[PDB]
Formats: sequence, structure tokens, C-alpha cells
Amino acid sequence: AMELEPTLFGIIEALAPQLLSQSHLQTFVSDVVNLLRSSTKSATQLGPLIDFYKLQSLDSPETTIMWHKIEKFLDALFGIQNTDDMVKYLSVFQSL
Repeated sequence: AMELEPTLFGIIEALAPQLLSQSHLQTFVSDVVNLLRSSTKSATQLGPLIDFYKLQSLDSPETTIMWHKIEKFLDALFGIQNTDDMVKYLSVFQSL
């Protein structure tokens, strides 16, 4: 029953309330899933993606931590190589 893009949308908003606008969080989720479903992952395109959004963001201790939780959440996600394990991982973060 879990579908990937709205699940990620919900988790990111729970990690980082109000950090991104609705429109930008959706664009971010779409770019994340595009990288996640790419055939072969090269280097670490994920961190550069996140760094790009972080340039547009606020310096404050709250938002710094929000971005750290996002990048650790996504780093582990991009380590998961099969779908049932991914569902399990996401279902854990759905408690937040």
C-alpha cells in the first residue's frame, strides 16, 4: 500500500517542518526518487543535490539540524538495494 513519493514527502516534512515550500519539497522528492531509481549510481549525486537546496536556506541551528537529519535519512535510504527492505525502512521513519 506504500507509494514512494508521497511517503518521502511526509517523512521529509516530519523531519523538517516548514523548511521547504510545498512546491519545492515536491520538486526535491521528485529529484530524490529520480536518483534513487537510476540504473547505476555514480559518485554521490545525492549530497550535491542537497547542498544545492541548502544554499537557498536559512542559517540557524534548527535548520542546520533539519538538513543533517534529511541527509542521514537519505544516505541510509540510498544504501537499500531492494524494495521490501526499503518499505521496512520507510515505515520506520513514518512514525515521526
